[PDB]
Amino acid sequence: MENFQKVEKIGEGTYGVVYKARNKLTGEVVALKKIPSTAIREISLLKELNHPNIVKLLDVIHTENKLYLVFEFLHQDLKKFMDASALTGIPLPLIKSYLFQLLQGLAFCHSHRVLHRDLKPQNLLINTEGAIKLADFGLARAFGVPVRTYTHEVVTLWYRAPEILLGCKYYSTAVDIWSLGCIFAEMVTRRALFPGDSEIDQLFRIFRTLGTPDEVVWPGVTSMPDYKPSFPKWARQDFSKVVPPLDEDGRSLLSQMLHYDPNKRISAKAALAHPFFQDVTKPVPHLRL
Ligand SMILES: NC(=O)c1ccc(C(=O)Nc2cc(C3CC3)[nH]n2)cc1
Repeated sequence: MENFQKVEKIGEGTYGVVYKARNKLTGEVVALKKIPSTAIREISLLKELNHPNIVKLLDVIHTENKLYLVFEFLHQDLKKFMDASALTGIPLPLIKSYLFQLLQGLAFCHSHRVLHRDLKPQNLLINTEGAIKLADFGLARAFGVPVRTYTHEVVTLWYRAPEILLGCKYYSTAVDIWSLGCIFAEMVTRRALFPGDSEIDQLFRIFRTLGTPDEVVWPGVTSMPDYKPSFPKWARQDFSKVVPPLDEDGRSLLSQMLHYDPNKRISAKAALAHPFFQDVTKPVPHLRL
């Protein structure tokens, strides 16, 4: 770590602090994340998982019981970009380009059987060129998803798939498609889709919009560990009310990304072929750094 000069603190992650820093040997500006043998091997497998829409893991440094991850640095995250674009909204062509690139990132990781498990706007990073990249891919399998961060901050439930909330222990790549669907809806409407503040509030917000799931829409739901027959039965809402002014192609794609049954939920690869992307382009965002 004597090879890095900290520039500034860029945030507090789930596992530890994130700094912007300079590598003295190469002159490289990086993001430094300050975090057991099983974690070392898993994190080392991530150094190989390279794609233009995945924040590059440059190095893993393990010294004096501390783990440091050295990543490619990007100048802004999607959460801050969405807040900065609150008054006007992010233009639809830019939302579509970001969704398309995020799906490419997911299709790549999922093809290598690597799940993210904790996608959220905070871990989507953007640059001046119009790229968007997924950060922290693979970290949840290495260290777990805790209730609170190292600073006691509450880990957000807003993008959590219903099978995780219902106690499925062996979840699939579909959990990342659900989280990305929630993010897509939030970019369009400028409001979080399901801003739960407890596990039951998160689940009941999903049920109030998509309908309480049953054996018809989700075979096996009633046998899930945390399912309770006493859950209230709410009716499903039309997407036309949920995500206006999203067009019919976008609403149909979103509906497939939010299917209750993870087996029915669209894959990233199939989502890339959706008619919503017929006119996709790569616009340049308005970024003042
Ligand atoms: N708006 C701003 O000043 C702003 C917001 C976010 C960032 C940011 O998190 N950057 C990062 C993080 C990373 C890898 C995952 C560790 N690479 N790059 C930097 C600057």
